[PDB]
Amino acid sequence: ESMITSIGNPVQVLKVTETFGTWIRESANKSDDRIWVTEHFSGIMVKEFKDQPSLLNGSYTFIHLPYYFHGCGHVVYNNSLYYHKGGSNTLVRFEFGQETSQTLKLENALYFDRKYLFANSKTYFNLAVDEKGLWIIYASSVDGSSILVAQLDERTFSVVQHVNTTYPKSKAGNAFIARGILYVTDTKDMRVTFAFDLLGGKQINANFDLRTSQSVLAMLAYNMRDQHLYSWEDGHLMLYPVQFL
Ligand SMILES: *[C@@H]1O[C@H](CO)[C@@H](O)[C@H](O)[C@H]1NC(C)=O
Ligand SMILES: *[C@@H]1O[C@H](CO)[C@@H](O)[C@H](O)[C@H]1NC(C)=O
Ligand SMILES: *[C@@H]1O[C@H](CO)[C@@H](O)[C@H](O)[C@H]1NC(C)=O
Ligand SMILES: [Ca+2]
Ligand SMILES: [Ca+2]
Ligand code: NA
Ligand code: NA
Ligand code: NA
Ligand code: NA
Repeated sequence: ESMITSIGNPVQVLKVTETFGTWIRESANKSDDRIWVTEHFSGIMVKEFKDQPSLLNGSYTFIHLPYYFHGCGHVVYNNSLYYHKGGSNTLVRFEFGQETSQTLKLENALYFDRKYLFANSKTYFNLAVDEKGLWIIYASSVDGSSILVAQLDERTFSVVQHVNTTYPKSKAGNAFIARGILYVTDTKDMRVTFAFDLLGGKQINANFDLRTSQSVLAMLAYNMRDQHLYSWEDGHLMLYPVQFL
């Protein structure tokens, strides 16, 4: 029903020295100013910034996680961080307020040995939230290739539908999900060249430009709160507008 037709010019919010990382805002209807950051491909700490002025000021508080993260594909939904427990096929839900956590295993997902979903960012699992669901993008350990998406029930942190896109990870740079549609970039992370209607179970044509920069892309995520794409590009924290049709 609602497909992206183009991506606007990016805004640079901050530049830092860490080539790879993520920056994340709350996605739910909450009026939350906080920004969460991780750096590098593994660790057990998150930097919490009160708001965007604090981000620009370098003023944060460390959050110690219950399990090490891997990668740059985490997401925040309803005051919980959803992330990949490094070296396992386990995803973690960590509630920021109560500091409790729950775990979910995806048994037929690649998760080690550099058999990545997105090689460009060493991503095994890309967690995402949009208007239509809470999602995990991953790659099949049955065939070593196919991009799969799990639809979760947020109330039980469990999978309710497994979607096989049939698209080979070798052709994917990165991806995001918006209004129920998976969008996958080319291997250079410059254009979106594949899309899939997740709940309808079918591929849909998509071919549109994403960005002109060639800097390495660590993270790419749609936030339904503001309908922007958030990215981390060679240490540059960027936001892009998106145009729907
Ligand atoms: C922003 O950074 C400057 C540089 O040290 C500092 O003086 C100022 O207090 C910071 N703003 C805060 C902490 O709100
Ligand atoms: C969010 O979390 C709160 C507290 O854990 C809970 O009451 C609520 O049902 C959750 N979901 C939404 C959509 O707020
Ligand atoms: C997904 O589809 C591919 C291509 O048809 C197939 O090889 C694979 O077994 C399917 N399921 C999984 C979990 O990969
Ligand atoms: Ca491989
Ligand atoms: Ca190859
Ligand atoms: Na930082
Ligand atoms: Na381009
Ligand atoms: Na690139
Ligand atoms: Na992504």
